[PDB]
Amino acid sequence: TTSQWRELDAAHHLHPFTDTASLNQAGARVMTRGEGVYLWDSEGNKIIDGMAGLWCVNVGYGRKDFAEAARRQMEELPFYNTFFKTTHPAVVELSSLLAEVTPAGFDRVFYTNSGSESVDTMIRMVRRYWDVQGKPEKKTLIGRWNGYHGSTIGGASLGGMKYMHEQGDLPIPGMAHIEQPWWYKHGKDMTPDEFGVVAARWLEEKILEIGADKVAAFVGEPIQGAGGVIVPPATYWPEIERICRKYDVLLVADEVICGFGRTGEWFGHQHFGFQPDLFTAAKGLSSGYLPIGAVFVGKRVAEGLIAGGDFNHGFTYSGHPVCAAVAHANVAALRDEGIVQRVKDDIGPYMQKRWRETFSRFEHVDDVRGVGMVQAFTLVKNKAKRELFPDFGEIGTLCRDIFFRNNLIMRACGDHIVSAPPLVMTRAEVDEMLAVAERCLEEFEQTLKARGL
Amino acid sequence: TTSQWRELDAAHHLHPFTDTASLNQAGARVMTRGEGVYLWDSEGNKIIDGMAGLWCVNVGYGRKDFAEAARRQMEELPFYNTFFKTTHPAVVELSSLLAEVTPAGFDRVFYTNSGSESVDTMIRMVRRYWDVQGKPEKKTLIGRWNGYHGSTIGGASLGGMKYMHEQGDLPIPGMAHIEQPWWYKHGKDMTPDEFGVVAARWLEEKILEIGADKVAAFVGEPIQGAGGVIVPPATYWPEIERICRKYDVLLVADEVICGFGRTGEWFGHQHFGFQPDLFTAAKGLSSGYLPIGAVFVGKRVAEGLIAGGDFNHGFTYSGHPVCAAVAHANVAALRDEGIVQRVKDDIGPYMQKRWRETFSRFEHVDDVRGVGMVQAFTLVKNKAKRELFPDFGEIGTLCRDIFFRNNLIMRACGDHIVSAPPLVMTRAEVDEMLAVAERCLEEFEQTLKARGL
Ligand SMILES: Cc1ncc(COP(=O)(O)O)c(CN)c1O
Ligand SMILES: Cc1ncc(COP(=O)(O)O)c(CN)c1O
Repeated sequence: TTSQWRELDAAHHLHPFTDTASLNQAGARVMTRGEGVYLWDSEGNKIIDGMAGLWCVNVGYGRKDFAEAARRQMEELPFYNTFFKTTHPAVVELSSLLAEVTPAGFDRVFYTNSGSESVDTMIRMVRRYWDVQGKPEKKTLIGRWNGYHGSTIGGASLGGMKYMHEQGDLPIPGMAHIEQPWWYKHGKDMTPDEFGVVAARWLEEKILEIGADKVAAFVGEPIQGAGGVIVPPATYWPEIERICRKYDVLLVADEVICGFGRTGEWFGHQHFGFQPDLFTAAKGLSSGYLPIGAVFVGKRVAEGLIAGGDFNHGFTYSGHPVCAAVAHANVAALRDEGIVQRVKDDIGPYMQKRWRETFSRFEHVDDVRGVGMVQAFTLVKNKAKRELFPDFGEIGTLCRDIFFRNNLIMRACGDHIVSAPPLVMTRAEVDEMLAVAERCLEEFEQTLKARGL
Repeated sequence: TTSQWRELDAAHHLHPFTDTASLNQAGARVMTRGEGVYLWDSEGNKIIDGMAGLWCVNVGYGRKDFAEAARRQMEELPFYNTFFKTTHPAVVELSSLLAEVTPAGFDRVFYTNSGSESVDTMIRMVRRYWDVQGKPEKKTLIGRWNGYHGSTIGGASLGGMKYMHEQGDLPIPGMAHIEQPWWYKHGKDMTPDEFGVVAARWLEEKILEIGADKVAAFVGEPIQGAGGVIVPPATYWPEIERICRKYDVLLVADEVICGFGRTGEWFGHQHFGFQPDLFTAAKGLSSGYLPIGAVFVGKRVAEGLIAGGDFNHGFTYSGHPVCAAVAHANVAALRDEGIVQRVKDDIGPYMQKRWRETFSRFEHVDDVRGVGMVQAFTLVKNKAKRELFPDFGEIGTLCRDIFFRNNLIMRACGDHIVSAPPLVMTRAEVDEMLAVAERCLEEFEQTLKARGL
């Protein structure tokens, strides 16, 4: 029963990013089944999954073909390691397919179990690369305040969430942070395009404050996900790239979210028009059907790692055959069923138009934004004056609770509301989701006013 | 073909703990199928897997029931996150079953994708614990030289492999290391039991040097795996535990290898008779059939973490439903099919007797050792003098290459040779494996002499 599952969960399970005592007193929501864009819970609610699991179930729920690929691989060879001068066909075939869907010059992939492990891999690869170049001082990686790069000690350090830094005595050494390109807060009297150049040049100013000979890499999500779908101006990434090339700093895209079609390009960096030296992946790589991540290593960094002999790094389940077989089915479906192309040409433009049509009218909604199948808005105290609520996050929590009670999953990141539904969502699904979201915002506005805004 | 698979692997795949240029020149061995204790490669060789994948395929290859459990869960609900005050039946049922097979006082489990992530989780938990206790200086974790705790930045820093420290600028702060309890090298004129007390007192020396008020935890593998199946004396772990309790230091077992039956007990700390405050797991948790790890949190540390409110840590695939369903089937089989009990009562004692009967006679083999279904020996230049070969690892590589050419997988850790076969191996299989190993060592002794070493 719901009761028994909640009691066992409270007794035995510690959840990610959770206040355990609060969750155990409230009761966990038990999700039992998924099909297309929908979920069911243990109380029989049918739920619109406007978050695709956690930005990751890109082909939607219910792929029986993926379950068959897993079953077949698991019966033949459930596991073999890639440590003993050994490989297996599933990881070879996935590596070959991944070279076809990635840009030219990304031939070589290193596998992990998660986006967090891909980020730690990338940190060790970047530092190893500069050692092989004979630059042992070039070790600092620069991230952003409100960037998210996972939950390993490495990834939490590179990320810019102070609430994670405060648990574990982070960041570790050789990590620095610049402000995020959040125009609504930091744009002063500028247009987004003017601001994009200013926000990019924060990187150059930080490189010069530290010393360029000490800086290994700049790492960024093309769009900041957990930070609230912070979509940088069009001028931002070309300027970041120019600054990285000027100082001989590696450029790293964290594609764990934007990867595998979320923007309508295969990768977020293709949408924003920059060319990273390496990029990190997970999530959409297998649509979340099994845990797998990757680091895609460009030609320059690959040659440096190869010139360095032993790379003393990796995970038991790196290249796991069952995970590789499911990822292969998933990437083959994204390409061969035209799912990525449909985001670029059809459902992305429709979602973006309908999202702006739906939210733009609300008194306490501003900065309506998105690309492809990631979109967001911010809850604001005064739209005219672009004033935010104090205690950023309290009002976002009120709004997300209304969504959840109405069987719609959209997440609050502070007072940002975000959505990243399965890429296969139909136009009709998009309209159904926006109709429920619109009713939830009307209730939100009524509640604000009733309670004294 | 073998040729086509090797060419694609060389072009596209970066392997864990590998010299890529050397592997791509040699050609990777392509493993295609597994059954019981055996593997087949792309050239049709049948191979005895004396390493159970990578110390992890505890129930052996060919569990069609596990593939069915994976298929069924993947069709129903392939993924849902445990972040949104959400849970799902598979992770609840696994959490309940794990409380039944773990010692009393380990009710609460935190899920990861890997042993490395479990170690990073444990480091952030132990630091968070001491913050909640109001001891914010108590942050240093102590490990051992030649200890292995994974390949995240955190796990590589806590581990004691200098060849990992040198790639990534590790260890991170708040990490210290003591010498390993390796009697053959460090025991001088002591008995093993005398040496166990001296080697444990190295921990006391390190605590007093740092200051107990700055030390959060001591972390150790019950038996050092990747370091070469370093089996400590019987006096070691009781003395470690006495020292940790004296100085108010948490005691952490890394059970990633010893866990899930490898010693004949469910966990290595039960064999060696110490009670850790937390322990890390992966590998045998799912017999490697899908990626999953865990941190088992004892009552005292669990209460501290719960009293701390939000724990700002976790992974997208934490508690992954498909991985949890397979882990559940695996743990149920270990208990209900009597597999762990059989290691303790039957196959463990048989292996340990036959291992000692097989190797003890060879002129350049010494320190023949093991417990349950993990066993090892050291290749030595002169047994009388306990003189090791120079360039520790070169002679182990020669010996491992003979095994691999004879379709037997045993791993070299420097000049240690180690074995950890599936726990379901039959007595007959054990004799088959030992007969091949014996012939390989005869060849090894002939090759040593032929080459003047
Ligand atoms: C941009 C980014 N990078 C890294 C990670 C970490 O991935 P994982 O949770 O699979 O460890 C995430 C997870 N949301 C992410 O969004
Ligand atoms: C004791 C120990 N701890 C942690 C790890 C890391 O586990 P993983 O490779 O699954 O990240 C290993 C891996 N062999 C290990 O042997």
